[PDB]
Amino acid sequence: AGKKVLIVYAHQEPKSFNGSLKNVAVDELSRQGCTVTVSDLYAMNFEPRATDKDITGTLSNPEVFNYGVETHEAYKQRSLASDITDEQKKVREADLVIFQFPLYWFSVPAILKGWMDRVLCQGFAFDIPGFYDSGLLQGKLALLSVTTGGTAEMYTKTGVNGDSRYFLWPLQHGTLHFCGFKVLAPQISFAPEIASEEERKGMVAAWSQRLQTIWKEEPIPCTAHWHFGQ
Amino acid sequence: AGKKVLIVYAHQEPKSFNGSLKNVAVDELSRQGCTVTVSDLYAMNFEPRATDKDITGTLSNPEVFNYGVETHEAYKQRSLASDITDEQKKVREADLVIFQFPLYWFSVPAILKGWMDRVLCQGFAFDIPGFYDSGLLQGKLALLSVTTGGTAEMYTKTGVNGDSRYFLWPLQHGTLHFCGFKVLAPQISFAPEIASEEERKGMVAAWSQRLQTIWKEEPIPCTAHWHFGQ
Ligand SMILES: Cc1cc2nc3c(=O)[nH]c(=O)nc-3n(C[C@H](O)[C@H](O)[C@H](O)COP(=O)(O)OP(=O)(O)OC[C@H]3O[C@@H](n4cnc5c(N)ncnc54)[C@H](O)[C@@H]3O)c2cc1C
Ligand SMILES: Cc1cc2nc3c(=O)[nH]c(=O)nc-3n(C[C@H](O)[C@H](O)[C@H](O)COP(=O)(O)OP(=O)(O)OC[C@H]3O[C@@H](n4cnc5c(N)ncnc54)[C@H](O)[C@@H]3O)c2cc1C
Ligand SMILES: CC[n+]1c(-c2ccccc2)c2cc(N)ccc2c2ccc(N)cc21
Ligand SMILES: CC[n+]1c(-c2ccccc2)c2cc(N)ccc2c2ccc(N)cc21
Ligand SMILES: CC[n+]1c(-c2ccccc2)c2cc(N)ccc2c2ccc(N)cc21
Ligand SMILES: [Zn+2]
Ligand SMILES: [Zn+2]
Repeated sequence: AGKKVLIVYAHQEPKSFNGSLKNVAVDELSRQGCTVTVSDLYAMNFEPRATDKDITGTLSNPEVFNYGVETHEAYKQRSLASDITDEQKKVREADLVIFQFPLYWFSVPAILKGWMDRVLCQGFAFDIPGFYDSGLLQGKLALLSVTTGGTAEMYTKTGVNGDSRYFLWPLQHGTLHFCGFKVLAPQISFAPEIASEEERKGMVAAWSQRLQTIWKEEPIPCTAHWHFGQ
Repeated sequence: AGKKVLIVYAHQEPKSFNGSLKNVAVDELSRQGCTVTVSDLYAMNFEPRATDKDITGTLSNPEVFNYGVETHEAYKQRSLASDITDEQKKVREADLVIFQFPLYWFSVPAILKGWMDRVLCQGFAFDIPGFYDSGLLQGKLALLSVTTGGTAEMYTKTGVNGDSRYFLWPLQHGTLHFCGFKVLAPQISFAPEIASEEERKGMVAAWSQRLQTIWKEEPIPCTAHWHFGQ
């Protein structure tokens, strides 16, 4: 025991299906004795834009602004904006980061994309060297808990949306694996708006039940083969 | 042959490599006699967050906020925030929409993701039914012009990032095709930061060169096969 969890949560409405999945996670992980922290991005009015306001004081090359370089240097010189370093501290302390969001355009809502863009800066999340298996958050687990509009059927290899694994690639491989996370299998709650009450409650219960043994889980092999292969 | 082009541009720095690609696109399309509009998202401080501020009228369900439902209804009633309908006018009038951006976590920067989330609402960009080949922006072309940190070699089937086409899927298929766009082949300018000044000039010149004959190109088959192979 002694585990710390950060839930990064991206829904506008507390009473939403996403809201419920977030609350079940808080309740169940809290019941287990885990340390639990929630970043409620919409409630925090979290800034999604990557701008020169993210660096306090003097820039490293004020003639030509390169956000990635400047935030690298700012991390090294401890001059990042405080909303960013507040989140970095939650991530640093976490053993597990759960992302709770509705799927927006086969990806995360923009407010959560901005969290990924602004929080996972060079020197904090990865470096040269130290990416993919050697990324700087190695030792930590990440989990995507996604809800969709489209049905499970639509999310098959030959269905109109293709396999759900296809849209996970930029998130699980390009982002989280790159930064060194080992990736737990995603939690995909398909089409709750279309689903009946019974089906919805079933999906909530599947999540709660998964959470009972989350610390027993093996990570997926975050590979092209897993995402695209037979 | 009287074509209208919208460039949706997501970089903070006019002197950046993205800025140059944006500017040569303006130069070359303007030279051709095309009508050209640029949505400079950072300069406009474009709002990326999907919030209830995006609806100014009476909500369909004020007790439980569902962004997608409320913006659909707001679109029909014409009570969307005006920054959204301003962009929708640009899209409505465009024959070709070029997206110019650096790759952030195998995707678009959050400020551009916010543009996609907020501008492409139900009723404007698609209906149910009325999506993929039946999407409401049918007849229009779209083109992703992407710059990367990683090398072309890293973005191959056997490289650590997997093939470049893999990360295009959520954008080309899940977003643009869903809304009815036909998709022109992507322009990917690999690893300019790492490249020599001469390799950089060459990549800019190649884009400019391609643009001379852009109106003669056919779209890709925006399918799982095109993105992922057999
Ligand atoms: C801009 C945008 C882009 C999108 N792009 C995509 C896309 O690319 N692909 C895709 O598939 N979808 C897409 N969607 C749809 C989106 O993913 C879904 O609308 C979203 O996942 C629904 O999740 P929710 O939490 O908002 O559902 P909700 O509407 O909040 O929940 C569904 C119902 O469940 C009820 N409920 C809440 N809690 C419980 C509970 N504890 N037990 C039982 N019932 C409960 C709620 O009251 C609600 O009535 C997009 C939507 C938007 C707005
Ligand atoms: C949050 C974040 C996430 C990222 N995630 C990824 C990822 O998942 N995968 C990945 O591969 N990369 C990733 N990157 C890297 C990113 O894609 C690159 O940093 C970006 O593409 C570089 O493009 P730029 O326009 O900013 O380059 P610049 O720094 O602006 O360009 C490089 C050089 O070109 C020069 N230049 C400008 N105009 C010209 C011209 N006309 N001729 C010649 N030289 C010129 C500039 O002066 C500069 O010196 C990420 C970066 C950030 C910040
Ligand atoms: C701009 C630095 N830089 C590069 C990068 C660009 C060119 C060469 C080496 C690394 C980068 C490359 C990849 N693949 C993924 C993420 C990042 C990144 C992420 C955040 C940041 N703050 C700077 C970042
Ligand atoms: C919430 C409506 N809704 C749904 C949707 C959700 C559930 C059932 C049917 C459609 C949707 C589904 C997919 N695949 C892709 C985009 C959207 C979307 C996009 C914008 C918006 N403003 C509402 C949207
Ligand atoms: C291995 C690719 N790669 C990266 C790199 C780019 C993005 C992410 C990780 C590494 C690189 C990054 C920096 N800063 C400087 C030089 C190089 C480089 C130099 C030569 C080469 N042959 C590959 C190179
Ligand atoms: Zn991986
Ligand atoms: Zn497609």
